[PDB]
Amino acid sequence: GSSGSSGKEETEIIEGEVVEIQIDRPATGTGSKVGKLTLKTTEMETIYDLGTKMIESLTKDKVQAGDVITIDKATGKISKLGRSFTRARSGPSSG
Repeated sequence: GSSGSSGKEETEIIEGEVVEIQIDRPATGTGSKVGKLTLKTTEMETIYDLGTKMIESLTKDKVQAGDVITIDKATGKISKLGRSFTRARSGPSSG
């Protein structure tokens, strides 16, 4: 049919370099396990709110800083990939 064009400039997935992983305890607050994850993507870091299912993923694989993990906003699940190739500016090339 006619409907349809070259677009789809919207993805429900984000992959970054696990910068920091904060975990709030039930000691005080509401109850539902809540945490804060930080990933450096696009020469910029963005904080992500972790619910109760997002944490279980960081635990099963004990995801820590330095590693590279993804985030599925569609289902709200996280997966581990390992490492990645980030392009950084240096200047003087030696090779």
